[PDB]
Order: sequence, then structure tokens, then C-alpha cells
Amino acid sequence: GIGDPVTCLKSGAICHPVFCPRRYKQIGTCGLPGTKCCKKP
Amino acid sequence: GIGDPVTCLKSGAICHPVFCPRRYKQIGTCGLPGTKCCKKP
Repeated sequence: GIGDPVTCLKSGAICHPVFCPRRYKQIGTCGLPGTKCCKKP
Repeated sequence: GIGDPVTCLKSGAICHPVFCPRRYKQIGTCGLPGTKCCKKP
């Protein structure tokens, strides 16, 4: 339920501009429309 | 340069802690300590 890039990154997760890479889990957005907060498999 | 997550993602890059993964090159930072702005060339 992440909604902003700082919360995403501080957790060790990664911000992608449109979609999470293969095997990554979508956990929220990184604020900017379309962006995704993605965590390791 | 690029030094915050929104500018990074607006450029179509990713924000990745610690390093830029395979195929990605560093084009800046995302402001938080060790965060890398990364994009495939």
C-alpha cells in the first residue's frame, strides 16, 4: 500500500516507472502516476 | 543532475538502492542515501 517513493526506497524496495520486473512483487506506487513500488522475489 | 526520485522516474528510469542491476546504467541518484537512478542505455 506504498504511495510514495521515499517510503518505497527506505524499505529496500525499488521504484519502476510503469511495471514491476519479472518475479518482483507490486507493493504500491512511487507517487508519480503509473509508477510502481516493487519488492524482491 | 538527477537527485530525487520523482525526477528520476519522470525520465523513465528506476530508483534502485545500492546499485544498478544488469543492463542498467547509473544516470543519477534518487536523493536518499545510496539510492541510484538507473536506466538502460
